[PDB]
Amino acid sequence: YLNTQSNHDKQYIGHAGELRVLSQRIAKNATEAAAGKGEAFKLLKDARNDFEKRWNILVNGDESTSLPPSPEAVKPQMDVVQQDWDGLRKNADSILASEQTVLSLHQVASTLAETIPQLQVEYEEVVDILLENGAPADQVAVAQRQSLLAERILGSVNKVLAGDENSVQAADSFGRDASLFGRVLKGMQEGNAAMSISKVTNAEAVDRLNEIAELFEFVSGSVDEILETSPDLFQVREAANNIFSVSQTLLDKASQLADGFENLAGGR
Repeated sequence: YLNTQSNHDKQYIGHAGELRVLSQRIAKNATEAAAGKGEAFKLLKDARNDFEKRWNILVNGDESTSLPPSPEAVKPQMDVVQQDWDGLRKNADSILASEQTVLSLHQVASTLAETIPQLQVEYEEVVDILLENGAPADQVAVAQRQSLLAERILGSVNKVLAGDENSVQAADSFGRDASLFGRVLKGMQEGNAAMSISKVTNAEAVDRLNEIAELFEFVSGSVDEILETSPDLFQVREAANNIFSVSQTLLDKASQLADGFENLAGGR
């Protein structure tokens, strides 16, 4: 393709041009990766490394084409592209470094979005059971509240995935609501005097409380990873947001570097 006879100017201008393209591509994949899109991690890594390869050619030369370091005329343009690139790269490395956390958290949320509605369904079965078999009104009302509390646990999940200002308290809410839910479940199964929950004894209801309790194993099992690692989700969302802003200024400094090169290639 290119070699030692290849024109030096077109190399400076093409590399600088391609940094414009690569800055958009780093920004698009940084934001999609922060949103859990697993494929975007590879594309982010590749565009980040493409940029680094081209930037190093502009700074130190390309040995394989005997392209020298860039002229000192464009040194001020280079110097300012370098500050933005340093920022772009550090943030994108922060995102790439959290790939497993981000993808594991989204896996947990994906299955939670299936099992929690199933909890809701079986508790409203339990509501119908206790109601229509004349079971005591206090068991009915607890089951009704258990149903709505499962919905509130689910609602905390997306708020965690946002990775915004509120996501870490959404994750505290998830865990507290899940604690109350598990305690009220055991209280319906075994009785709980401290909280005034009567042991349910309708056998059909008891059947569906045991299925509920088995589904709930995954919700309660997910509480630790949500608490521990949801701050990561905020960090990578912040890094992607930084990426976008540095991306836009780098787009402009890169167009000026390209313009400086094209000027030298015409005397100006």
